[PDB]
Amino acid sequence: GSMKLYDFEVGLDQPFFLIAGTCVVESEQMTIDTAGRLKEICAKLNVPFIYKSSYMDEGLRILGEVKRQLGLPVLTDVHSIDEIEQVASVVDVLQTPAFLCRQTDFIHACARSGKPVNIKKGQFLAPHDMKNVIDKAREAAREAGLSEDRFMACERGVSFGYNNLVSDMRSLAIMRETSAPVVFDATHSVQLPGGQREFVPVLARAAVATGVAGLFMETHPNPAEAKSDGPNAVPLNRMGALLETLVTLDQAVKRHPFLEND
Amino acid sequence: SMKLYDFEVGLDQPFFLIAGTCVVESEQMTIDTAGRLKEICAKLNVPFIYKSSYDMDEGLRILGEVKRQLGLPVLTDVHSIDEIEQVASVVDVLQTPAFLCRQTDFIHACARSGKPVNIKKGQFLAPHDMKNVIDKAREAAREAGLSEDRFMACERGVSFGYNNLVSDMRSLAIMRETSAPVVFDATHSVQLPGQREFVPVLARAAVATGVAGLFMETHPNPAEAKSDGPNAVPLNRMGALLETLVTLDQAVKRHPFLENDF
Amino acid sequence: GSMKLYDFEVGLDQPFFLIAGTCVVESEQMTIDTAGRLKEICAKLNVPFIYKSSYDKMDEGLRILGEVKRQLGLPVLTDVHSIDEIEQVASVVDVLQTPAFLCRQTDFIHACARSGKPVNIKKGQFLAPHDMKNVIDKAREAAREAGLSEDRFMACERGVSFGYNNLVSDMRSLAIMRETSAPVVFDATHSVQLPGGQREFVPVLARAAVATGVAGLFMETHPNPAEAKSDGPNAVPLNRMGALLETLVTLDQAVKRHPFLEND
Amino acid sequence: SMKLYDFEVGLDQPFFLIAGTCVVESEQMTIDTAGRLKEICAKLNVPFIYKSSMDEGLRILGEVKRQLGLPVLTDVHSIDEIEQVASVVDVLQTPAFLCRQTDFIHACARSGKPVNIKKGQFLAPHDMKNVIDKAREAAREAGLSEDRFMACERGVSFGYNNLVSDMRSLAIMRETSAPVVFDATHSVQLPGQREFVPVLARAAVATGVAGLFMETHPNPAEAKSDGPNAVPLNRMGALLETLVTLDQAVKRHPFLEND
Repeated sequence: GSMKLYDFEVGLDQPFFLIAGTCVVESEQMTIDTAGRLKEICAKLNVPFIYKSSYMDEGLRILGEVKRQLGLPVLTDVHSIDEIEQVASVVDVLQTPAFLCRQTDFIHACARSGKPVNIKKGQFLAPHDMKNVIDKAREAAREAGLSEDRFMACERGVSFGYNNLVSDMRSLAIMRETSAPVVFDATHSVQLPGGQREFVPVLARAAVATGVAGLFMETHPNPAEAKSDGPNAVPLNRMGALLETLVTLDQAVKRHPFLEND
Repeated sequence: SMKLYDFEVGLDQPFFLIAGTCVVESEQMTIDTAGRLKEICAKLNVPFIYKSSYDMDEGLRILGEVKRQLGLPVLTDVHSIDEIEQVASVVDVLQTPAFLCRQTDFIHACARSGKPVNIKKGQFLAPHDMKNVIDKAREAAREAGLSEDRFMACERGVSFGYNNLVSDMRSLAIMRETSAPVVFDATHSVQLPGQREFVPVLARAAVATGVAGLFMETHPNPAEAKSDGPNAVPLNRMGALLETLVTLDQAVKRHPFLENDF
Repeated sequence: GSMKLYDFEVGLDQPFFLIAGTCVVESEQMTIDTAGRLKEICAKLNVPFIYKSSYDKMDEGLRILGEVKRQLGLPVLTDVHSIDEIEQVASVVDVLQTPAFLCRQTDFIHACARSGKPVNIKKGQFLAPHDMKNVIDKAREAAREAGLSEDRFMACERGVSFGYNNLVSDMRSLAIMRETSAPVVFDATHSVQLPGGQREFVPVLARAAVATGVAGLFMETHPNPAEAKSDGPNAVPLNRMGALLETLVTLDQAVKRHPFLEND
Repeated sequence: SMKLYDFEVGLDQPFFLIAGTCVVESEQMTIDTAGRLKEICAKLNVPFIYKSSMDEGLRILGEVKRQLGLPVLTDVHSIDEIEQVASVVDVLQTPAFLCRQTDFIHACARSGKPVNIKKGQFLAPHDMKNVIDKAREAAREAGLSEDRFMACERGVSFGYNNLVSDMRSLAIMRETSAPVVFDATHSVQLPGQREFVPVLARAAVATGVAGLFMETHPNPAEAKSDGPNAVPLNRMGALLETLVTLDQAVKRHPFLEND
């Protein structure tokens, strides 16, 4: 399942794309500044790039400005059914909170919004459960007269005892049965339910070698203020270096079929 | 940056492979399969340690023939203090069952054996718990007049509910604090306390995370290697898998790991 | 921690109350019969009883619940799944109950909190026990903001994720959630769930939970035990409810006769 | 069901208590504390096995056994200790991590003494049947009776640095046809939790078990909430009175789950 997203193609058989945004809220002008830096970093490496909003009316307006000034596709989380219409009018991709993955009214209202949807897998789900979630979203899309190839399955961690998430790299393989692009959320997969930014690169490298369609990471736009006890965000001035590694990994594992298929 | 016979191993070296079979074969076939593995690894310049399929006196004789005929370093599991002399008198590297990782009498008998030891992390340990295991093992070696840089720390999964292990890639980075080479066991990490499909998945993830070494079992009879069989890569696919893994390992070791700078 | 719940008071210092409903939908007439049978089973043992709707997984379901109330006088609880359902179920039901996975969906929980009805708030299987305090405190602020009293919430244990497709019931949670200052309810039916087939553990966990010390207990019952197999819903056969409840009464009395030692 | 020292133990019997101290005492105060536990348990008719808090430890355990006429239990840690330990004690106990180390479990099996086999924190409850079935094969091949083993729940790993007590395990392990023992002190321990010992004890006894292990703190003056996972000695009577009431309640009639 390799689908169209904005003006590029995404999927397990395509070069990985990045979703990134900031771990702090900036002024309008600085939000554009940071988005522009990310655009340039990704452009030089040829990594397809979707900008994610740092946060409602005002947040959406600024996202609209990012889209218009920088020609970027943008993505935001939607939190309730009542928000969908307003958000989907502005953004190119909706993203659902993990804990709502089985709130069928909500997921289906997103599915019929007219925009593609990055569906986060609840931390209480087994990887096989995503197939049901995607199948029912597709049925909602069909019934609204919309194409079915408009969903991604997003791994964000599974509950591991109390106050911890583990990233089971097996999930990234299993969710290929959804026939939907698999997206790895590196920032939320390290979060204790900040202080874990050291594991963002670790998990990103592991996930990209596992084989995914896309990756989400938050970035810290003020490396001067970016500390190990802060958000689980990669400093902006190190993003280039990490992406170069991830491109090499992505190319390596997609040069030939994954053995586990073969 | 540990010396291990003919080569050096470590996070700062190319990864080494420990591999042996998921089935016991006749003596002649055992030598045959060890030979094939030696050549596969030779063509790719992957340092190779052979693991015994017998882990009794008969199995040690056959392992003796493997070493004499092929010159391979040999690794074996040992299960009790008595097996150490019986074995450490024939093999080059000892390996300890994960469930015995805090059985200090046994781990310290291995530490004083005169052979290097790959010490498996218990499925009930947290990654930070390995430092104390290695530190006490090094103490034992020192008290016996042996050098301290003779231990590896081996990740083999952590318990995840009932009848399931999960491979937390964070552990591979955390155990770097042991100043011991970290080894990833891909075959036992997938096991349900029928999962061969996850062996290449976890090997790629672990190699991209950054390890000193990797353990995988191989199936020597690919005509009879099935999905519901052992958690083993068919011998005829090992070369292709190792080529992927070499590419990933070289890629992540080209520069310092980003997480070091956090 | 005590709380008025219509005709009775509930709390760690009161006799436990039961929430029970069927695990299958029955005809209108068997629905009424079954509700009367449960009423009687509980009446004979003096177990305060709240009837749970079988129709909550519409207007018909609500009509029938209306007949249950009008005919039998039972207080009625229902799961609600969206903000819209709150107003829809208002004329019939007495107690709202929230899906576990919505425990942090603030718009939804605060709508429940403002409904005018008390609410049994299920703890998500992704939460740790200490997390429930903030959930309850948020619900109370919403209640306050709407001119409603704050002593109208209960905290319901329904298990926590344990690897894949498995829930474990950490009895420590039932003690820890006392810090919410709200009655703690144990859901013995969804706590055995394998995210049916686990009905053998419903009495096990109900006994354990009541001996741990709770305000309330939710169990489903099966009205047609002869159809009720080991592979079916996680429900106590209706003809065994009396015997189980007599055991649970005895446990509840034993553990509340004196202070809980963990409080010393 | 089976005979243990002087008495019958099992799901169809009044629960027995295994208890020992959370701190090593002097010989005389070890004796006094075992004495006080003995009296507490006798007043309530609770069958009581004392667990030791190597030569010297076994010497003192032998004095407890003899002077107070108590059965005694201790952990064995290697095959090499078995013969020395079994000549002194009435019940062997195996560390949970060793539950699959079959040469070691089977040596305990042939020892001639009964064995309380701890379920490792890495095992699923169904896994104990194979462990116990093999122990029994080892007993039989040695000419000993097969009804000399107990399955002991001590927690299962729950993420990192935490154990959870799945009360389902206590019912599932009934399939072993061996008495199930609940370890309330080790089931709370983080791989400062004494407040959960009474919680888990009440829960396990209501679930239905043959036996219960708890540590007690013999110096309640020094016994703190940040201290061991141990019930102060002066509160054991009150706790045991509650537990007996629960044990009688759930054993009065068959367990509903037995359908």
